[PDB]
Amino acid sequence: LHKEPATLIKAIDGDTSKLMYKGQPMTFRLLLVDTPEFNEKYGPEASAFTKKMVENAKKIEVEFDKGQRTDKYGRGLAYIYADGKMVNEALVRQGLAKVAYVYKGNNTHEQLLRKAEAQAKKEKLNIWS
Ligand SMILES: Cc1cn([C@H]2C[C@H](OP(=O)(O)O)[C@@H](COP(=O)(O)O)O2)c(=O)[nH]c1=O
Ligand SMILES: [Ca+2]
Repeated sequence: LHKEPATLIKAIDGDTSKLMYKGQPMTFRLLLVDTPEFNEKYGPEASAFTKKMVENAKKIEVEFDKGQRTDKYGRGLAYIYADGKMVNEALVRQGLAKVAYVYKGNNTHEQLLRKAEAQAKKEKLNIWS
C-alpha cells in the first residue's frame, strides 16, 4: 500500500471526513472501523477525536487498500494518516470505534486494528467501559 497526499476540507464525524484528493472534494469513510453516530453514546467523543486529529495535522495522507476505493454512496474508502499516525487505528485504540466492515480484499490492516481493539478492551476504554 501507498500513502498519497490530501488536505482537510471539513470534519464530519468519527469515521468520515471531507478531504481534497487529487484536487477534488471527496467524503472519505475510514476502512475497517465503526464509530457511534453523533446521536449515540460516545458519538460526540468520536467525532471530536477525529476532528482534532485531522485538523491539527500538518500533513494528511490517504492510503487505499487493494480492493474497492469508493463505496456505494461514492465515499472514498481509505486508511487516513495525520502526521504519520493512522486515524483508524487511533480511534480503535482509544475505544472510540469498533473493528467492523471487514470485507475481503480491503483488509490489509485488519490484524493491526484488532490488536488495538484488544488493548482498548483490556483497558476498559470508552465503548468498552
Ligand atoms: C466501511 C465501509 C462501509 N460500507 C457501507 C456498508 C454500509 O451500508 P449500509 O448503509 O447499507 O448499512 C455503510 C456503513 O457506513 P456508515 O457506518 O458510515 O453508515 O457503508 C462499505 O460498503 N464498505 C466499507 O468499507
Ligand atoms: Ca458509523
